[PDB]
Amino acid sequence: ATFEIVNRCSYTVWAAASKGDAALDAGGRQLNSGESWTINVEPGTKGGKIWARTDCYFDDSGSGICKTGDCGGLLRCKRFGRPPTTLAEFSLNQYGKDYIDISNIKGFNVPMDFSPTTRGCRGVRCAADIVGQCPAKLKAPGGGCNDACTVFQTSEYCCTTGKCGPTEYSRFFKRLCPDAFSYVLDKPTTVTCPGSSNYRVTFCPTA
Repeated sequence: ATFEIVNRCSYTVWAAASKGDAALDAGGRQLNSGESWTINVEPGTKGGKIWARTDCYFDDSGSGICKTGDCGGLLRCKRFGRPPTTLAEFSLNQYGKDYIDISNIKGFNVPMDFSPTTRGCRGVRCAADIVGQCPAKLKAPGGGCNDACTVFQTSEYCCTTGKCGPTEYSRFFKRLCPDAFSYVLDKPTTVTCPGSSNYRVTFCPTA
């Protein structure tokens, strides 16, 4: 499957793509404002994620740091990124269908649209100014808006027991972005697409 990753933000981002135990495609790349990078994701990929990283430095070997979404200091991510990270999430070719969503469960750094480029389903979007509106206790000093699990490490926020409800913090994310997961047991906002659809992830779709 192809995923065109487009940076419409006015700032550089370092796109990342992983299924947690491996890179997807090259795993990461710099995208200056306006640039597009198309990756190939193997059919059947389960639990894949795409995200943006901000304020990165990498040396000539691809090692460094980012302020949001850092994946073990690598340009080419093999693992998931450090919160806060707005997440484009997908599982492909699952009994004949693809499943896509956006999640704020690991916080928010960059606004995103995640849409099919082929027929048969809608896209999802979380493009509100969550960083600007972020509750004071969730603001990440390194940049972005942390989820409450990251900040407070409680069973209720982290849904450790499979028993949690919505919270004042989850409701903030849900108010700003109804179409994204705000906590682990949120009413799902997953979209079912035809198996083997192709996609576009756009950072800063509205500015």
